[PDB]
Formats: sequence, C-alpha cells, structure tokens
Amino acid sequence: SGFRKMAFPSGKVEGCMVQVTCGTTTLNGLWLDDVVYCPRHVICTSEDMLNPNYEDLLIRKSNHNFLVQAGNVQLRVIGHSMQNCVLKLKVDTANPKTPKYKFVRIQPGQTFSVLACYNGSPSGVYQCAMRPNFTIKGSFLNGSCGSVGFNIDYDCVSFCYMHHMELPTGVHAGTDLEGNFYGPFVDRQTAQAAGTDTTITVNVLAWLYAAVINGDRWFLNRFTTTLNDFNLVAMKYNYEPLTQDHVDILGPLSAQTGIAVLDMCASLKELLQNGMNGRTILGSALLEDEFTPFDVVRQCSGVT
Amino acid sequence: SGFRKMAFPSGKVEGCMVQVTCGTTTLNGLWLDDVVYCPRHVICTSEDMLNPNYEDLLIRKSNHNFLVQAGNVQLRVIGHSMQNCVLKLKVDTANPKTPKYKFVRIQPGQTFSVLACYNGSPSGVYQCAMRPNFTIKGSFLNGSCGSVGFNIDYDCVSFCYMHHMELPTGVHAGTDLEGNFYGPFVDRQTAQAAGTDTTITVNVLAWLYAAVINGDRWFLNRFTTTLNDFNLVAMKYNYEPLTQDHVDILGPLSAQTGIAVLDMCASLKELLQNGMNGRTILGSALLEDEFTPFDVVRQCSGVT
Ligand SMILES: Cc1cc(CN(C)C(=O)NC2CC2)no1
Ligand SMILES: Cc1cc(CN(C)C(=O)NC2CC2)no1
Repeated sequence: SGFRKMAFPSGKVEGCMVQVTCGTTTLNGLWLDDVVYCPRHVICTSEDMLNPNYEDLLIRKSNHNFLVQAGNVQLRVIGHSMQNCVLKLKVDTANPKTPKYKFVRIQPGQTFSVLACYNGSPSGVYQCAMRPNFTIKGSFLNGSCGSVGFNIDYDCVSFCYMHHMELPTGVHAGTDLEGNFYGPFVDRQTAQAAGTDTTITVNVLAWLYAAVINGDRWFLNRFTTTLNDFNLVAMKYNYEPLTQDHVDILGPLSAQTGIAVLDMCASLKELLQNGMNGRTILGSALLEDEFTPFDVVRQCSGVT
Repeated sequence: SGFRKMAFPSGKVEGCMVQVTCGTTTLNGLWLDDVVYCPRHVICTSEDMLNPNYEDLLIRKSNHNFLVQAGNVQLRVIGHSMQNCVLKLKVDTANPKTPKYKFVRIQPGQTFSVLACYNGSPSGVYQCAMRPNFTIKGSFLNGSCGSVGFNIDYDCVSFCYMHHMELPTGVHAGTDLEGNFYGPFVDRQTAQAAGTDTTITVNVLAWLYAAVINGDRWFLNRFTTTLNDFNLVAMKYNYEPLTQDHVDILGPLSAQTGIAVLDMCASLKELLQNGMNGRTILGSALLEDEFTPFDVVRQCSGVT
C-alpha cells in the first residue's frame, strides 16, 4: 500500500551521461552506441543565444572543438552533424553500457523520468509530465542542458526528452532525441510564453483510482455523469476534455475497483465544484495529474 | 529554476539488489562485498508472522535453504547469521558492483531515497522522510521486503533503511542495516499503531526558502516571531518544536535569501493560522516537509 511519485530506476541512463564542452559552454550529452547526442546550444555563447544562426555558428566548429568526457576519460570525436535542435557527435568508441533503447516522441499528458545532470554527472531523478502546453515543470539549473527524460519497459529505455531551456516563467522546454522541440518553442533567448497549463483529466482520474485502491475513499460520491456533462465542468476548470479513448484506457482501473469511469468523473466533478474542504487524497491537497493510467497500474501491480 | 521531489540516482544501489528465497518466501536482499543483507522475515510463513520465534525458526535453516539470485545467476551461501532483525548471508563472491558505502542510522526528519524492488529487480525510485513517529510513507507491495533507503555523498552510498513491513494503517516500518527497527516496531503481524505523525518544521522552513529562491514569494509577510512564540503555534498544529540547532542549520538559506529564519517562522505561523486560501507553493496546496535544509541547498546548487 501507499502511492508515491515514482521515477524509473536511473542506472541504465546514468551509464549514458557524458560531459560535452564547446569553447566555454559545458553541458550534458547522451552516449548511445558511438553517438553522443546534445543540444545544439553547446555551440552558443550566452550572447549568441539572443539570435543564433546555428548553421553559421557550426561552420566555425570542427570535431576537435567538441570535448566529450565520459567519467574522467576523453572520447575522440570523428564526426558531427546537426539534426533539428540536437548535435550528433560520432565518437570512435561504442558506449559499452548502452542499454536497449528507442527514441519516442510522447504526447501531452505522458509522464517520464528525468535524470538531472551537471558536467555529465547525475544529480537526481524525478518524475515529470509533458504538460498540455508542451512545457514540463522540471528542476534544472545552468549546466543541466542535455539532461534526458525516459521511460523503461523492462530492459528497454525509451528516450523521450532532452532538456534545452527555461522560459522566463521558469517552466522548461526541450526536444525529442531527433531534436524536435515539444510545442512551439525555439532554442533562442527570446519572448516565449507558454499557453494554458490545463489539468490532464485522464491522469487525475487514474490517481483517484490509485487513491481508492490505497484506501483513500472519502471523495467517492453517490453521483454519475456523462462525458458531455463532465466536459462542460472540465472546460470551466481548465481540465483537458475527456474522450472515449481516455474512458477505454481507464477500463482496467474501473474493473479492479468496480467504480465505473463516469462515476469517478462525477466524484471529480464534485471535487472541482466543492474543493477538498481542507482534506487530502494520497497526501495531496490538490488533484495530482502526473500519473498516467499506465503508471497507476504499474505502481499498484509492482512491475520491474 | 523549479523545485522537484528528487531522489538520488539509483544506479549504485540497483547494482546491489538480489532475490532471496527461503522455502516459499521470496523478497529482496542487499549484496555488499560478500554479504547479502535481508529481513529475517525471509524465514517465516505468513502463519509464522503472527508470533514468530526467529531463533527457533532459524535452527531449521541451513546455508543451502537460502536461495540468493543476482540477475539470473545463483550465489553460493557459505554462512548465515542473524543480527537484530536482519540476516547476513555470507556468499562466496564479492559483489563486483559494490559501491563505496556506509551504514547510517538516521534521525526523524531526515530524508532518503527508496529503490522499490520485487524479486531482486528494481521497479522505481522515490524520496521519503523518516517521520517523527519513525514510520515512513512508502509505496510497497508484497515482495518489496528488503528494498533499501539510502543517501549518496558524491560516490559513497549511505544505507539508512531496509523495508520490513506495513502497519494496518498502510504506513511502513523498517530497520537500519544493523537490523534495528526505527521506532518501537517489531517484525510480527500484531497490533502496532503509529504515534502522532507531526510535521517536520525545519523541513517546511527549508522548503519555504526553496520557494522564495524559485520565485514563489506570495506568503512572505511583514511579521517576525521568536522561537518560543512560534513553538506555541507549532505545538497547536502538531508541528515539531523548532530548536536553535534547526535555526543554525537554516543559516545558509537565510543568508542566500536575506530572510531571517524567525521572519520565515512568522510567515509559516500565518500560513498555519490562515491556510493557503486556495493558493499553491511550488505546486503544492499543503506545506511540504520531506525536504531537509541540506536537500534544498543540494537541489538549488546542482550537487552531483
Ligand atoms: C536555469 C536553467 C538552465 C537550463 C538549461 N540551460 C539553458 C543551460 O543549462 N545553459 C548552460 C549550459 C549553458 N534550464 O534551466
Ligand atoms: C503490502 C506490503 C508488504 C510489505 C513488505 N512485506 C511484509 C512483504 O513484502 N512480504 C512478502 C515477502 C513476504 N510492505 O507493504
């Protein structure tokens, strides 16, 4: 029993983190096979970041200008290319700790673990969601650039995020491992404002199911609703619309608890309209939206 | 910027987890050098757990009755002993992934990371505190027994907790790595009720400092207080008494922010008396107490 904001064990990713330095800029790289992936930011001065022309800045850079250090051993760079907003540095040594891996582009509302790194060295691990406005709410200081987000399916690491930057509002933006930003963000130090950070409704519902499974039941009410009625209330409270696809995804939690998804929606509707009245659910005074239905099943079933 | 509930990178501990089976009971062991540490519970049936005599149960057990598997390779048990509530199984192979390590007994209010494991396999990592009633609020299913809690200082893992059991209230109790329970708990399936789960005041203050550093400042007020005045309010709200030792520990955060500790106490006093009025601090609607002053400095400074 008990329900925690749980990250994947980070060991497989720790084995992939390196330091990348270009001139005076140091950040983190991801070493998979004989390729180090890092933000193309590695080539900018902070001056450059106001209006960088990355193709033009990159002409001035040779293989030997990219210093890649794995622990306290230097890797030899034998090639480099820009793919979207990442650099791929070809090194002469395959990472011997390369796990089975994939590159995946996640959807908003999907959760993942972040291994926060500085100078190629892991500092901590925490669990994030891709927000509906394609930001994440991370913990990243200067030097954390190139830290990665990931899911693990048994022995396969799915890399979904690389950290590039902090918006003036102190929320975070980054890319998939093909170098494509999530959302409309660019790797330039300019006016970039996030859209509405809506609540990930299907995740809140999943977490309410987790609460019931773990004995927190006070919020269960005598009502039901419909998707259309619930969605009118969702819209008013800046919750994402709930679709039949979300209802289908919550089916196994519905089955395990015997609470119909639309009944849990009606409980959630009352919590939105009435508030918590100073009560807590799984030690929270707000409705948690950074657990997916898959996360709740995993943590409630003990998957390794 | 941003502030997350962050665990230590788990790789160094992942390398130490094994499966221990005795008869029909499987749980997790910690493999350091040529010793596997596991809950003495490994020898009980669930029937046994109602009133176990561990010395008597252990007479019936030989080295060959303890099955230790590291990945899919069996370790040879060449000796076994009971130390308090843990078994030490001597194996014929030193763990080649043994990190630098210490065994430490933490105080209430100290935080640590838990690597939740099942069948010797890591499932997740999350951050815990030793509660003032010597419980922890974990996420542990059947089979999670022997999962460990730890801190890391650069390259040295300090092991502070091993998971033994769940109280009927769904909170958790365990031992240090010498096999001594935190608090008054015993490894028997009996009436064990936790005392008052008070709030770790010095940790709340640390987290309010983290909030100020990260731009959440709305709760800063025009008041100050004294330790004695604050403590009258703390007692009323089931907060731990704040000592001058806690004030001293918060000194560096005081210095960094320029908010006197007693001023932050007065802000906290107003939050206790007035509530949050539906506002959040670092994305929380309650006062978080599972960050130590050391945690806040570490996460705010980017220590690896
Ligand atoms: C603060 C903060 C920084 C970041 C990522 N970033 C832009 C950097 O690390 N820049 C340094 C490496 C040249 N995210 O939040
Ligand atoms: C639920 C729950 C279980 C636990 C730890 N424990 C008692 C076990 O794993 N018992 C199984 C191994 C024989 N903590 O919470």
